[PDB]
Amino acid sequence: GLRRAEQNTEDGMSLIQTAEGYLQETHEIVQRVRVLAVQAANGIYSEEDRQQIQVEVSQLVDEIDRIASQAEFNKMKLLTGAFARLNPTASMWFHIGANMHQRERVYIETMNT
Amino acid sequence: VSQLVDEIDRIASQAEFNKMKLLTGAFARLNPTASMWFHIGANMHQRERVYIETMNTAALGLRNPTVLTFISLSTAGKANSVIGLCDDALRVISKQRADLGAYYNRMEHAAKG
Repeated sequence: GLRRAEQNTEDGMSLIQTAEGYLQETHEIVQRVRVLAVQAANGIYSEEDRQQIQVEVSQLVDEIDRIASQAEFNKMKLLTGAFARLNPTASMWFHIGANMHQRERVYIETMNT
Repeated sequence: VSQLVDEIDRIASQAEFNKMKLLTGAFARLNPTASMWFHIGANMHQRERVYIETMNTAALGLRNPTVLTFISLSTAGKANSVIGLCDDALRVISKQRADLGAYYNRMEHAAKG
């Protein structure tokens, strides 16, 4: 059980390590919107140019949604809000012990736009 | 101008990727003859669609979509009128390249996660 408890603990971290890997791509997108918002906020552009800026954001706005819906570890949805705290549709418990209740619970909030 | 306009038409009809035309209007949104989806997931419905508008002299407004007459600079008065159309035409190409690059960044991020 302790040998079993150890093997689960690595698997628990692998799930945790992956969701943070998906959040890495999400964070780089939001900054890219942020810098484009600075250029878009300058006063020397017209409606046409800022619309071209809005073109790239809408592609990026959807790409954040794509990561949120398609983020999976072992066929499990992670960033869609299942493992949240307020209204959870599932509970994630990592069993790091050799006995009945030797487990700890994990929370992941919604990560869509 | 005829030599220039002719080359624009040769561009759209001969622009190919993997023996598939792109600029002809095959993958547009309104009335497409085909849809372009990129498979970017580990599951079935993890895919995204690409829209490429038509980019010939007809779709740019520099050619009549019905009679197929293109712009003429033979008269000074008409030249002042072609200027407004080139403003109209370049906005569409600028709109489309901003479209593709928005997708291009979307894919470049997608590979990272």
